[PDB]
Formats: sequence, structure tokens, C-alpha cells
Amino acid sequence: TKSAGGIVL
Repeated sequence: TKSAGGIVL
């Protein structure tokens, strides 16, 4: 699951 952008969490 990523951020709005995608900060591969």
C-alpha cells in the first residue's frame, strides 16, 4: 500500500 504519490510503505 502506497501514498498519494507512492512512498512504498
